[PDB]
Amino acid sequence: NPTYFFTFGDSYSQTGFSASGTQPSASNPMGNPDLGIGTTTNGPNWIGYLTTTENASLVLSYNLAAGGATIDNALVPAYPGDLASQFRLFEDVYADKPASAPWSAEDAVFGVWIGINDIGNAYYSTDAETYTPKLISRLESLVEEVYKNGGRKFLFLNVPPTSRSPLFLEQGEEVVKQHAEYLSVYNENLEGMVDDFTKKKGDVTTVLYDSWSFMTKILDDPTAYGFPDATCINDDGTSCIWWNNYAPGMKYHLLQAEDMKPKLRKLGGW
Repeated sequence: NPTYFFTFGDSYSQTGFSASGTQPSASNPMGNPDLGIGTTTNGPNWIGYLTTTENASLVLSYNLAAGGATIDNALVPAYPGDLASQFRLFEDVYADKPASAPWSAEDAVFGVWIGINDIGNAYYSTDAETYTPKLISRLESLVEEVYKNGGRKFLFLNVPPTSRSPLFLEQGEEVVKQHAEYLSVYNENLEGMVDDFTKKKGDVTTVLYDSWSFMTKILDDPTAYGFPDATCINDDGTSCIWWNNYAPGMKYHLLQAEDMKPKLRKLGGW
């Protein structure tokens, strides 16, 4: 009795899963590639950990996240594999509940972690109060596609403090500040949308995971989590918070997955 975990997002979530590669099964929950390959962490990322380490029951991972993704290239563009295109791949391959992935409302969880790149590309050129509602509205319309397919259990991660990634720190404290203020407005509107959606539908189970506060705790007191500082980069994924200048390593991702577990109990696989 598996949980079908369909995930959507950007480089913080990518694993290199192909819809034509080996598909998930009880013996191989990630499908492809091997657990620990294809990430920006030097090992498993939060999805790998949630599926194989923090799981309370069988979780099958269909990870449609793509590197550098924004929500919709008609708003803030970046790469072909925007969130809209990930939802289109879902519609093309999995939405009709094929025998390979015979999901139902009671056992499918749809996880979305998006916004890092929308904010990173638009924080200095747009007005957060009027522009982030347009991004959030497009996210909501994509979620509504999955709802119309019969999805009822949803996990949303808010945007973590990428303002404090080396990539932004090196741009100056006033740039960190401008980015952070924009991001805070985005995350507030994300919470408002998830709350409104949950109340309006009435038959969904939703989790909004506050990755921002969790990562911020670690950035504020890194040595309490086994990190020497909050700024170093190391591609071993464990010596520093940061695997490269913009994405955190596998140690961070495991700490986050462990923090997430209790909050995901209501979703069915944890």
